[PDB]
Amino acid sequence: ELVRKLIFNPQGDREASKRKIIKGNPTNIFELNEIKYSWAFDLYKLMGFTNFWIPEEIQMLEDRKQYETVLSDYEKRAYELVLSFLIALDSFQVDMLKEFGRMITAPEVEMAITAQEFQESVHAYSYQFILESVVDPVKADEIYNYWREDERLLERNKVIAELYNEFIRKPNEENFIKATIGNYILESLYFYSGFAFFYTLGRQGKMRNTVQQIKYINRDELCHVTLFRNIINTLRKENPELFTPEIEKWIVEYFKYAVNEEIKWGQYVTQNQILGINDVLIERYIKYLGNLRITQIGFDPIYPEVTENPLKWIDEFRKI
Amino acid sequence: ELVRKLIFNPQGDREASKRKIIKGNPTNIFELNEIKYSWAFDLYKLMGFTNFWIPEEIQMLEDRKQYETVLSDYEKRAYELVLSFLIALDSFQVDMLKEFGRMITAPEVEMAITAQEFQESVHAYSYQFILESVVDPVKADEIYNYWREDERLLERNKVIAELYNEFIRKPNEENFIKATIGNYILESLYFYSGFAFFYTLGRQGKMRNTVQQIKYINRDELCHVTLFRNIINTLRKENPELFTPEIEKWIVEYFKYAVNEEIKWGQYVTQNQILGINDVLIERYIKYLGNLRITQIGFDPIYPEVTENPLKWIDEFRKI
Ligand SMILES: [Fe+3]
Ligand SMILES: [Fe+3]
Repeated sequence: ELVRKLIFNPQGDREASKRKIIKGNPTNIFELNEIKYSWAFDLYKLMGFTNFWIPEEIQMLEDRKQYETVLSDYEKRAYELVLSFLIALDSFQVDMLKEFGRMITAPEVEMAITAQEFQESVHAYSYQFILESVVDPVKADEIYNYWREDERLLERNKVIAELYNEFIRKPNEENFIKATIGNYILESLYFYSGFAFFYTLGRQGKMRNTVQQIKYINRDELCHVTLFRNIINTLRKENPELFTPEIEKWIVEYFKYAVNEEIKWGQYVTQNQILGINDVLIERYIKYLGNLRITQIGFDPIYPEVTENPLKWIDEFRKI
Repeated sequence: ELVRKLIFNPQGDREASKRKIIKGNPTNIFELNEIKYSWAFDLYKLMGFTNFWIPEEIQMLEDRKQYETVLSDYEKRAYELVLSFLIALDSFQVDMLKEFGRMITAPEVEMAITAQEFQESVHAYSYQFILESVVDPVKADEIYNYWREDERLLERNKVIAELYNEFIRKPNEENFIKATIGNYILESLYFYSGFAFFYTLGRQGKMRNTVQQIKYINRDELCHVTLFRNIINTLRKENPELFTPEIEKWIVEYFKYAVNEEIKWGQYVTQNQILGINDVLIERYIKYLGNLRITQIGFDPIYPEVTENPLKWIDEFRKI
């Protein structure tokens, strides 16, 4: 079991050089005059100060009209499904990041995760503002609760939980790597059917207010992916005993599964009824994301057939 | 034992009205369209958006000079002791607030605590910036590590930990109320010898840069005290079985002890060698704070002899 560190360890190492992501021997004073993990402190500053944003300073005068009239029945169904799921995801994230933060022994990394946890809270605030602004009170509740109706949404949610619940029940080193990899996958993939969709509506001038909110959320998710990419790669070097062949295998499995499921969710939401998104065009996106993120944490591409981002336009569109 | 909630509960209550601070039955989706605890959501917005601040946007060109020359040997000793302790406190806070947040079943309250945890991270950043700006690299390390030299500081730290460690080891309902009350006390009292001191130097135009940083930190601590005052009072109404006479007694004890110790720390730091602070004038401050905060959580004044703030000038000086 990963023994959760005492609030203060007077027998703790003074040398910042002796810090470890996990299983270190810190004082648990945030001795930030010496930083071992420069990327953790930089990412704290970027998430906490540089990229700071206020969801209510984004004006939402247009979208309530476009929803009521201009949007098709299929476009409203998607909007509902995507926002319901992203509300689920960010909710799981604010809660699970408290688990990671309390197990990590490097103060600069703990700081980066506190900043991440806060950004996840701002997202929860952004979605509440989107629904308060765009739709009516009953519809807003319905969207928050759309897992209660839709089995493909409910199962999406129970699945993401299960992997996080393994670590909470059995807080061992194996279930920590799993939970960490799951966090990276959730941040890597599970936002991007949703992001691609909203950026599609925005390409033809639909829900450009919601899309503004999304650009800010998506800027945050890149930093989060960047934070956990560094954490996984640093855990490789510092704890190679934990990356057994059984784990190295399991990582490739879940990543392939996750790419598969995100694609299908992308298809169940759109269904070729959205002017810009094809059931095929979803694949080449999620497949390119999978390769990008799994190779970035030191693996072989899991879909070598794909070696090009189909939606390259996004990278310029998403920008602020 | 307070069973830490699963990541997702499909058997969770839909009705925001059924939420509890602890031992509720939530879905753990942040259903923020309905808010039971209006004060929690307001405080989130105030801490997260309204009161947002960047420590590095405060200029620190003056204090490095005033430290090197203008400051007495006693004034430098105090500066060192106070900052070392506040670094300890805010470090304990970022870590312990992850414990509270993961045990609380009301999403709006969990949100407020995430915002609090983030503000605690910004304080850790502020102190690192103060020491990077004001003093030299060896002195900066020495101040971070001044518990290693000074037994009155080391014991101050081990004591605050012990009460938080009780709950982490034995996460039962009794040790939760204790930890919660300890958090309120730490936020109520333990900052204010430090704040009074810095605001004293600032009254005679000493370390006005450090004092700017402190005003922002102190604005945050008022919201934190306000957040946990509401949490304790809501816990009284919702869980009166937990406020046994044994607990109601223990609360009055620790609060009197805490007022006593903060006063002494105030005296060990200053020692009547600081132009504005008397060993007596410390008492009437901490005694007035004690009464203010313990009555605000529904108790009888613990020092009826005192019924006036000696340093009323602070309330206008601390303002931004
Ligand atoms: Fe995220
Ligand atoms: Fe605080």
